[PDB]
Amino acid sequence: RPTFYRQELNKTIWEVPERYQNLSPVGAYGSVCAAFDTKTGLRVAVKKLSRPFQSIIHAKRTYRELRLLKHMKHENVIGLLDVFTPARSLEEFNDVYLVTHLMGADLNNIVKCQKLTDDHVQFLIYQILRGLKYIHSADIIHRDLKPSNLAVNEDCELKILDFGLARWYRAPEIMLNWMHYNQTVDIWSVGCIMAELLTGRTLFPGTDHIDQLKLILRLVGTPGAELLKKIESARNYIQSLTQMPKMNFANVFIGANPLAVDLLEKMLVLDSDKRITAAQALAHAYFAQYHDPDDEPVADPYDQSFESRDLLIDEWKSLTYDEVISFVPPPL
Ligand SMILES: O=C(NCCN1CCOCC1)c1ccc2c(c1)C(=O)c1ccc(Nc3cc(NC(=O)c4cccs4)c(F)cc3F)cc1CC2
Repeated sequence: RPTFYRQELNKTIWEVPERYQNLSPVGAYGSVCAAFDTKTGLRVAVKKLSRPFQSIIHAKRTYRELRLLKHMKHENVIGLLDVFTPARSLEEFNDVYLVTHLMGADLNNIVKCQKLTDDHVQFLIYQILRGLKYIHSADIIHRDLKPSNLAVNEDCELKILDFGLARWYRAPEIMLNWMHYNQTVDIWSVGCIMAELLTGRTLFPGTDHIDQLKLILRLVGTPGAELLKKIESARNYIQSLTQMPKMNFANVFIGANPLAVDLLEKMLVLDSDKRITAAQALAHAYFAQYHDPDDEPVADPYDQSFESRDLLIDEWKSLTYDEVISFVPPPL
């Protein structure tokens, strides 16, 4: 059992093994510190979960997070190097820390509001879709996919952060509080991101809920009256926006690769029943230089029966504890 040390960073106490040195904040469900692991010689990210067992929602989410990370192994999914707690025993177990490879940037820090070239975008969105294909094939959704959830390293290798745990990138169906969501809620988010990297600008930077909905409804293809039927007097305020003469969608992305523009139109569709999926997006002509089906895996079957249990904080806590105790680091 390692020796721990305490310190206060950004008004929160970090208690970590001595192997982790030079804790330095880098900005959910936790705060993250960059650090240097003296035992492996790797630069690392350490995530401190915020109040992991101080509500049922948190307890179950903490367990979900540990389960997901011990199950997934994928290039575009963050890989758990260590998980630890200061606690000497179960009755003492109140904090969880997860260690991964430091990536060193999120996607906002790469796109400092400048257009990216087409190859740079293909590679970035390719990897996001590859990651989603894997994640989706485990019956898991991100639900809040945005640039701050995408870690990117100096070689442009990308990792999807914080998937499976749960406004500019959010599918409209979600902000309309539909109940029946499918996995394409994340493809909507992909379109928003993708668009943003092509133009330098956020596609729908709404300052509030109504603005956001209007910026979307007026730019994006208007559905058939059928779909405005699947929805109070919101139908009227919505119908009033969607009935108005539109601008050509592709004209927003003038000069972009026309295959890029075509894939966007398949992604930014309101009718989630007609949004392209991850797997289909990967087979778009846009990704011809990158697509390889022998290297776009699906996930191992993943036991999520815990999702339909309803337990108390201490039960969720015990099960997480067993997962911390039995964690085995990857070799290297
Ligand atoms: O190195 C960075 N520096 C920022 C600024 N520096 C400040 C110090 O001085 C120099 C400049 C930096 C800036 C931004 C980011 C990272 C690093 C990063 O590698 C990084 C790494 C990991 C991470 N989250 C994280 C998620 C998870 N978990 C998950 O993603 C998942 C949970 C469930 C399913 S996936 C985890 F276990 C451990 C984690 F650390 C979050 C980030 C945040 C993005």
